[PDB]
Amino acid sequence: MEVPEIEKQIGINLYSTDTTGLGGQLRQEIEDFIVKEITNREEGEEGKYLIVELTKRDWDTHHLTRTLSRILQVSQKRISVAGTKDKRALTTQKISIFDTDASEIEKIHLKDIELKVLGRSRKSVELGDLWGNDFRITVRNIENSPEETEALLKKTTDEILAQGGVPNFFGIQRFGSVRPVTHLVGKAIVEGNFEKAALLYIAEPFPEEPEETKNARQFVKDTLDFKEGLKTYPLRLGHERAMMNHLIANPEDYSGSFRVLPQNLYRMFVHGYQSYIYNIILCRRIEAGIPLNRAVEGDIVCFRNEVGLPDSSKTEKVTSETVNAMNRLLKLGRAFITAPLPGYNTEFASGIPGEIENGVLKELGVSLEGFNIEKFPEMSSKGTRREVLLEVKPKFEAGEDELNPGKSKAVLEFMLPKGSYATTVLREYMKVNPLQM
Repeated sequence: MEVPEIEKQIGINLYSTDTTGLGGQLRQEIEDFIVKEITNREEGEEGKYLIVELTKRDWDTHHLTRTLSRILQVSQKRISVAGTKDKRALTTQKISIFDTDASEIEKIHLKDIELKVLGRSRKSVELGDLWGNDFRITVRNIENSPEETEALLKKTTDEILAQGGVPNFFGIQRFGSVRPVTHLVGKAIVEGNFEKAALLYIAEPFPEEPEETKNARQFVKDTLDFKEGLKTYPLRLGHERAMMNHLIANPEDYSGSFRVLPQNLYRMFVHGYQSYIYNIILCRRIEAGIPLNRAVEGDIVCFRNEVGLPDSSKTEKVTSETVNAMNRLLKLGRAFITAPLPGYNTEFASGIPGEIENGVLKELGVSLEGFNIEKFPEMSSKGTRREVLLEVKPKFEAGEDELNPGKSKAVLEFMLPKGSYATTVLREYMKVNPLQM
């Protein structure tokens, strides 16, 4: 088949499913993307925190909270969410509001916003206080008929249901906010180059950015005139600006140009390059014909940390004897085949899977001894071992779409746990450019 360069530039280069790309488009209509949160907490009747179910239509969370904070005259902090839902969509979620009574929110009537009291609690709603998110996505404008699409959906589903779900690939958005350069920067540092790792972040324009800022980076990218850059770069880019300043007093000090950014990107770059390698590996293994929900000799799995979450801490290695027991646990949801996120404390697997892992680090010319940045040790990671399959059991629904006469539409509704993304599920169903998505 065919995969966009955009996705091949970040390790991904195929599809666990051999079905045809459903194609089509998304977010054509606000209601075409419904996301309903699943809570993991309970509230009572007491507490200085009012808990409300927020339903918003085509609203940006920051904007909403900034609106409610003005109406209730409290700081933005007093209103928190468990997780930020998409603006262009119809989304429901739980939130908390400090020192506010039920009756007050019954008098607030904003456009495309619905507020419903759930109760009260002595505890605010912190990022993470939710189990998962129910989805109801709708793909429209497919070059197929309702009949040829429903059948196309059932096949894509079947393989999925059989393989256990969809690959746990690192989305194109994970490598960068608006510009996916993290992995590109983490690769230069490892190799030792700081002249490029710093420039790739300071400059290096992308077709996603406005031709204005796009021309600001392009400028210093071929002139290295950081003095001008600190004059053209919009204040919006604090990190890039902070770095150019360090380069005005300390010339050619690209090595320490990273000591201006907090612990955020500080380690995101290296983690990116890791996610990159991890993608490739996950593919090569999908090519080798070794499924993601079945163990083999020296496959290396993980177990849930007694919290219902797979952790790269306790990782038992499967052998020629425990193989029968390992696979038996997978179908019981107590183990998961994992893939390596290269570092300096990585434990390659053995057998066929071990060959794949070593075959990716080989062609890539990767060096485990390289994940120890000399200039920035704090920036050097030892590696981890993320799972491979992303549990998912979708339910499709095909048909004719009114908005696009002659074309068909698909209603994909499933659910994911906090930390996972819907694009990861959609890609196997639409198999289209991540930007056309």
